[PDB]
Amino acid sequence: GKVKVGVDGFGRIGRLVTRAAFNSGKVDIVAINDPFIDLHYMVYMFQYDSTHGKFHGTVKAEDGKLVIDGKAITIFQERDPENIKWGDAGTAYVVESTGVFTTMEKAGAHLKGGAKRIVISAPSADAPMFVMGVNHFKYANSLKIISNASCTTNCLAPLAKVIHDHFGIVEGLMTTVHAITATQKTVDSPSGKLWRGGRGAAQNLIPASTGAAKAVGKVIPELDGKLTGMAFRVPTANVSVLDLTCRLEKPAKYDDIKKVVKEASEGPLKGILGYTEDEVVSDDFNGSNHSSIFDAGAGIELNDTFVKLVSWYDNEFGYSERVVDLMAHMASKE
Amino acid sequence: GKVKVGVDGFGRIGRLVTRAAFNSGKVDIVAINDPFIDLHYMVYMFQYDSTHGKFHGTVKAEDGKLVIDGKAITIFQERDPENIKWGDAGTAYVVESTGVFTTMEKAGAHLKGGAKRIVISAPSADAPMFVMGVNHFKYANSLKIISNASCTTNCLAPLAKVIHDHFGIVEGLMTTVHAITATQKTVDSPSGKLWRGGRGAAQNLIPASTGAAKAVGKVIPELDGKLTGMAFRVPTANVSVLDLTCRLEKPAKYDDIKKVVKEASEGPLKGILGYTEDEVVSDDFNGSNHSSIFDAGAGIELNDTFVKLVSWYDNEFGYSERVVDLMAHMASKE
Amino acid sequence: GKVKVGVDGFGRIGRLVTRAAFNSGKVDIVAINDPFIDLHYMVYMFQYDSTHGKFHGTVKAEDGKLVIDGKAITIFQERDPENIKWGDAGTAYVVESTGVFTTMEKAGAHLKGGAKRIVISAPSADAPMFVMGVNHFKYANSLKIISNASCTTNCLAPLAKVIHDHFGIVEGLMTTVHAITATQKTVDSPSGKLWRGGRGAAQNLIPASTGAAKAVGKVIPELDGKLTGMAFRVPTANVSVLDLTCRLEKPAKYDDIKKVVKEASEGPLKGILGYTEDEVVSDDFNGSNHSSIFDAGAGIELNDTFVKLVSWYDNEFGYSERVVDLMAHMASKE
Amino acid sequence: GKVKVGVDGFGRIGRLVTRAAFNSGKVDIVAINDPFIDLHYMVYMFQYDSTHGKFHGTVKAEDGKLVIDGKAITIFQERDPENIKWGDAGTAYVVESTGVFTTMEKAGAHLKGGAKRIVISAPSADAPMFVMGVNHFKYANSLKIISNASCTTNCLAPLAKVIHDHFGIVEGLMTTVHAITATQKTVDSPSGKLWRGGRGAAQNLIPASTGAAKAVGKVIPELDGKLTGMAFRVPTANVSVLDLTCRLEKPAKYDDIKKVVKEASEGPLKGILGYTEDEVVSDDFNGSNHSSIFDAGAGIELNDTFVKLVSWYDNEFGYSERVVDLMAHMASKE
Ligand SMILES: NC(=O)c1ccc[n+]([C@@H]2O[C@H](COP(=O)([O-])OP(=O)(O)OC[C@H]3O[C@@H](n4cnc5c(N)ncnc54)[C@@H](O)[C@@H]3O)[C@@H](O)[C@H]2O)c1
Ligand SMILES: NC(=O)c1ccc[n+]([C@@H]2O[C@H](COP(=O)([O-])OP(=O)(O)OC[C@H]3O[C@@H](n4cnc5c(N)ncnc54)[C@@H](O)[C@@H]3O)[C@@H](O)[C@H]2O)c1
Ligand SMILES: NC(=O)c1ccc[n+]([C@@H]2O[C@H](COP(=O)([O-])OP(=O)(O)OC[C@H]3O[C@@H](n4cnc5c(N)ncnc54)[C@H](O)[C@@H]3O)[C@@H](O)[C@H]2O)c1
Ligand SMILES: NC(=O)c1ccc[n+]([C@@H]2O[C@H](COP(=O)([O-])OP(=O)(O)OC[C@H]3O[C@@H](n4cnc5c(N)ncnc54)[C@H](O)[C@@H]3O)[C@@H](O)[C@H]2O)c1
Repeated sequence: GKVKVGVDGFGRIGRLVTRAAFNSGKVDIVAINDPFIDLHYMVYMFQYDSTHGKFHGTVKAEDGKLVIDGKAITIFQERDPENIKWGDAGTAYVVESTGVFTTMEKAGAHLKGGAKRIVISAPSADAPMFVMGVNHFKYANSLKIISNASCTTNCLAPLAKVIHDHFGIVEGLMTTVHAITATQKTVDSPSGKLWRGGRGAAQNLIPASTGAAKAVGKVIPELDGKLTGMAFRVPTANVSVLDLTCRLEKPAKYDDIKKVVKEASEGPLKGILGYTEDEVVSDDFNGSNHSSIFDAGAGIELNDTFVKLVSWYDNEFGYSERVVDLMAHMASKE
Repeated sequence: GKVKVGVDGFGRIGRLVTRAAFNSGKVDIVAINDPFIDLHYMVYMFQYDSTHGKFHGTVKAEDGKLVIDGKAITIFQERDPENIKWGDAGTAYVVESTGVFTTMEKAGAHLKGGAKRIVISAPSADAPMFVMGVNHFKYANSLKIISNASCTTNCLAPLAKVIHDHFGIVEGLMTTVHAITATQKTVDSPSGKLWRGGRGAAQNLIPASTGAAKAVGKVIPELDGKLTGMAFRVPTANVSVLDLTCRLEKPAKYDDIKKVVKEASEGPLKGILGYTEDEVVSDDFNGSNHSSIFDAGAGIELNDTFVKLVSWYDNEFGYSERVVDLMAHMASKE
Repeated sequence: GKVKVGVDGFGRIGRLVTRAAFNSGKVDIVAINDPFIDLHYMVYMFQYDSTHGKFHGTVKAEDGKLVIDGKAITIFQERDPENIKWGDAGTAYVVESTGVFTTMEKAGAHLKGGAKRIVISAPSADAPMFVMGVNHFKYANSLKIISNASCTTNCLAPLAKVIHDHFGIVEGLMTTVHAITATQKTVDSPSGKLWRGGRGAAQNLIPASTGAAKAVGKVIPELDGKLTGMAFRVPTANVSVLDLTCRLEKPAKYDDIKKVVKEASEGPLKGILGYTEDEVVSDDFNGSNHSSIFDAGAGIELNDTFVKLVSWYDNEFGYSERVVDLMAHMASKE
Repeated sequence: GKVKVGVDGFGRIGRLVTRAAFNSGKVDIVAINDPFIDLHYMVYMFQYDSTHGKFHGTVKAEDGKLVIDGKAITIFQERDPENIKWGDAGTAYVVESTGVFTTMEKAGAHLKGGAKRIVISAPSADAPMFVMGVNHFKYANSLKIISNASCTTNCLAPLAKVIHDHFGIVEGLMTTVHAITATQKTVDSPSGKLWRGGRGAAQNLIPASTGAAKAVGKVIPELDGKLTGMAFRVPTANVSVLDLTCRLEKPAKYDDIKKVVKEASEGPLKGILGYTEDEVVSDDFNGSNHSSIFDAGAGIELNDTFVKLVSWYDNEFGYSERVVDLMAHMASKE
């Protein structure tokens, strides 16, 4: 036990959030809303992930539900959340994956079955948006639902504080070379919405859009017009890195940026960031037990004004860990 | 023009049937039935294949349909063949990619949609089953609907006729080191029927089921119990190889066995079999313009009655080429 | 500490054997013979492997050598082992990777610098050959050097005992779909010796030779003429599986083979084998903390006489763990 | 026949120079200098490329050399150009793949081997450096030896001329999401110079260094400080894309910028640049028959003086094509 959660979308994102909430936070029991994965599937699926290792403990199928390490967890069939329950297990704060659901209307929708406060894994046009890094006093009890900015978007945000607070930034752009997602396809094919030209996998270096800015601004207003993005998603299954290029107000040294985040990561942020003088460590990370991580070295080049800077990801997980990070910030706090 | 065709499932298997029907045969004029793949997609989609290259000549859409090298082709979305026109064009010979649509029951359905005869890109429970390799007088007018053995099942039938009739064969088992399917997934996940793990993609060498057994049986009655098999799906997008092991009646010498197919390959078969003393060409094939292709060398080792032998695929395509080769022969008779 | 080892070829195979000897056995201190990896490189390299995770502990660069978890380890430059020392550290029993070195002449050669008994990672034409599985009383003090059959070859051997001891086997062949090796190349290229047509990586399903038999017979004489092989190495970096097909003396049931190894793995072997009724678990393993592992289910089909059977690998590691397995069998025993 | 050529490093870069020199130019007759790649390999090796397809026409070896479409070609092994003949054939224009052989010092050496002028497939410390894009009157007889900018460095030079001269540009940084190299490794390992991790292949999105800076500088003096960059090597075998970010003098509109290259691309450049409104074609290119190719759409976003822009590669080949295009122009003058 701990807090008091339920989850929507036993899948990738769901599993760590189910996975983590338990071992990192723990924070209380729960329940599982998973139409299209059954009693049993949850045992395997959750437990065995090719990208992070297997589970451990004992994830088993006992009475009406699953016993993840004994702490009695349930599976809820329904497709259409209002539809399911959630009231049973008393699952006051729930997180959702899914795809579709995102927006006050819908996430806001859950509560009919039970819910209280809902945290979502992904942005939304419509609705309160956060992250670990900047969130501060922003989260207000007054608030009923909350989102955790995207992979991209949450890891960007940490760099922002340290760097725009200390050296200016005026006009900055980025790209992220990313790990494959749910949505990237085998062989060839149709797609859908933003195309994401769904014509790869294994085979091509796939250029793509993201709202690095939107997101990054919402989180640090200041920034919030002075930033935008795109990405090329490559075949890597787990982990990704972010490239930031900047033009800045106060003069920098490369030596300088590096130690700003070094001293600054040292104290407030701790949880998201890093600073690995370390030396090209490629892609390791993959649930390193960090959120956004930057390093010195990488593709840095300096000059007064313009500079180039790279931070990183470990999407999937890092991510799922700043969600539970915030599930306790919002539960304590409201 | 040529025969007179229509097609189910503009996709992977679809594009070639269309692609080749045209280049290889032409077999006239046609039409396209594809819910989810709209007017324009068909131009890009068909045109562009990560796997085989891109198309060429031109693939544009003018009035109401697409112009395939001018050959006025059409697009019908229709979700459920019954529902789709089909007399429209006057295409008595349509071929079903699809997935689900197996069996006389539904294949026959289209017929009421419009249709006449239909070839199916994939095996079937109940219903006539053929392949070019073995096909022979088998095919006769009584016939209105038909199928061309599986990717893999069409490939083994060839090796067999040349092997069984010339050498004996008592008990033979198989494995197919296969290329990726439609059904193979990125990350890890739910799945379905026959299971298949929906558990990998780029990471695992996936264990799997196949029906070479029943399949080759039909195709060549005699065989038809003296066989069964399984396969392992690997990251490999296009092309796969087949492993057959046998125990034969009349003794062989690997020199002799490889011999058989050579002199035999030259004569009745040609468009099916191969024979490359050449020297383990890894996996090029991939639109080689071959059905199944064997070679001497490979993983060949001998002893009077025991021997292992190995063939190949060029699946996707090779297949795509025998449909047409089947469409060809089919029309002819009737 | 523990036994008293040194190692030749800090690389893949070397690292687990350096890695394992320490955490599994521990068995004493050591020293490292690595021309073409320096003081420092050993810290990273060893510690960080993309295929198994990172190290832990603290692998650091202190006085004249490396301190792996404090237990004082050294690095020895020289290329030509007679050439190096080995006498320093008193490294009585050493294991070698390398490539080249294999044969009594050469491995036998070491001793000039120091050495006593040498264990090698890989077969040899010339010389005592073992494995964990069959080795028994065979290892005789009388013996100065010993080898641990190949990836392939060591995992085969476990299946052999259980299955030929209990049900006959007369005429049996196999293939193994394997993980990439050191020797498999990026893009295109020359090669060398057995070609292994060194024209792939990522890109093709590469057919190959192995001496499944030779090896398997040396280990269980009996077998030793009645078995041979080939393999197709695929893009998977870590782990591989073995396919065995058999014709047998006593009648089997599939149900039966399975429980023979089940009860038999239960008691003597324990260390190598498994029997996972478990259900397609693809490729997980990857240092599962097992050597050869078989399962029921997989690609099994039955009939009296002929049968098909699949066991597995986790090369790299499993392997490196039956080496230390035997380093203690040969040290205790001689 | 055509010009009159010879070549260093039958490999990757080698085969195309030879491949294309023939198809594209021909530029006559020739000879091959390749220690490790014997008489016959050259037939298979050249002929067969995993990456581009296979060759065609015919690639056989008759008397003393190889018959390239009949065009009597030769094979010289020679380890050290000095050592290799070269007047033999009478090939005053030889082109160096190689690796190490950079610089006037050695390139000049061959000359004593036999030679006259030599083009080098790769940058160089000291020595004339060119590329087609910018090349112009730059090239003049004084010249005996020359180089064609890097895979990546040849690709940016084009974007620049069209961008710098038409729009301003103050400060610009870059990243290249690159395809795999010769130097990229399978498993993990030693490595070398510039480091590069020799740490991955199929598993990691590798951080890396490049000299677009110096490189594009030379090629277009003006630029030549207002640039520098780094790249990330990914599993992707052939083709890569380039990311350039700039701050310009005269304001742009993304509509306007993309505009420039269009009207400009049509006219002076043609064989270098591109312009595909077309729509993120992921990575097909791969022997598209293009040098560097840009497009509108991609990861394009605008603001008066700040803008990010993106080009492409077709490295391997595209390159292979400008050598010849360079060999072409080179011979001409002299
Ligand atoms: N996956 C990544 O790499 C990454 C990184 C950061 C953020 N994200 C975000 O996290 C979200 C979760 O996606 P994922 O990749 O973890 O999922 P996934 O595809 O692996 O599994 C999601 C499953 O949940 C089910 N789902 C949700 N509610 C359902 C209902 N009632 N009926 C039917 N289906 C329902 C599924 O749709 C789906 O099969 C994404 O939409 C995105 O917003 C992804
Ligand atoms: N790697 C696998 O997948 C697998 C599985 C089972 C068995 N094996 C066996 O294990 C052996 C070890 O190869 P690996 O893949 O672990 O190595 P690796 O390529 O990763 O590293 C080996 C390094 O050791 C050095 N080496 C050995 N002695 C040296 C000396 N004095 N001078 C120069 N170089 C020397 C290297 O040559 C080489 O760079 C193989 O040859 C094979 O017999 C491999
Ligand atoms: N994929 C391979 O590598 C491979 C190789 C050889 C043979 N095959 C064979 O090809 C068949 C499938 O072709 P594919 O793999 O290219 O599939 P695909 O996904 O590329 O195309 C088929 C798709 O078309 C659509 N469809 C068409 N008409 C429809 C309608 N009226 N109603 C509903 N859905 C409709 C669906 O999206 C369906 O999934 C397999 O069953 C098998 O027999 C596959
Ligand atoms: N590999 C890519 O994807 C790529 C793309 C674009 C440009 N490049 C350029 O191509 C160059 C290298 O060509 P490659 O990548 O095809 O290499 P490669 O390995 O395929 O071929 C070069 C090899 O030829 C041999 N060689 C030739 N003559 C020799 C002699 N006399 N003495 C000693 N060794 C000799 C060596 O084995 C050498 O490593 C790079 O330096 C770079 O400038 C590479």
